[PDB]
Amino acid sequence: EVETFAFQAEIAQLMSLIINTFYSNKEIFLRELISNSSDALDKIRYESLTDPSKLDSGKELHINLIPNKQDRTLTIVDTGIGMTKADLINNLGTIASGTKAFMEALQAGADISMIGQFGVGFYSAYLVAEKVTVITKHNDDEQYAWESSAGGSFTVRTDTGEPMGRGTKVILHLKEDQTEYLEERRIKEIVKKHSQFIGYPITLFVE
Ligand SMILES: COc1cc(Cl)c(-c2nc(SCC(=O)N(C)C)nc3[nH]cc(C#N)c23)cc1OC
Repeated sequence: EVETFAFQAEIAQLMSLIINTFYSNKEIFLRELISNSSDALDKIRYESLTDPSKLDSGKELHINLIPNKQDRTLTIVDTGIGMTKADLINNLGTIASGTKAFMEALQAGADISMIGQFGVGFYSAYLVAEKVTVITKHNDDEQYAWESSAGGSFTVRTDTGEPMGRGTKVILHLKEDQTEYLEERRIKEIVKKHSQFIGYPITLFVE
């Protein structure tokens, strides 16, 4: 039922740097996740141009932000292109993106806020999350769950959870000390500051 993979060496090093570097400006993780969702939405919008039945799995292109204070989770959901199983394993840990360029940049005076220039911004989720779960559904495949609490490994399984139409869900199990990012005022503040021109509706769920 569950396959366990080692991250490629430089991805493991990147995650360790993100988890262990003292760096207080953590709110930047949201912008990076929201940009990755916007890109995934662009991709399905593009393909649906030449093949309209690609949206049989849902026409609405949007991003939802779902805080849950009981579970201590912040969930970013899109109806983007999604990923196949092979896409998931290839893009989320078995390959290196500006992974090397980012880590060399940090030693030449870049700072962690610049991670998105390097195409590895997804890993800034580890500034605020002790565990990340990615649930994804591509038109070409079944629904899969990737998961990692860092420490060098991740898992992939077929997802038995709620069948989504198509897209990706990023579930952040936040660290004990990072529950500010479940607060409605805080989330609105961050989206307004960093993601205010994203070209899809961003809906902040209430509790
Ligand atoms: C490890 O780096 C990534 C991780 C993920 Cl999960 C995604 C991603 N891909 C996808 S669909 C595939 C895609 O867009 N590729 C570029 C492969 N949708 C997403 N929605 C939120 C995302 C985030 N973070 C997300 C995209 C990433 O890099 C661009």
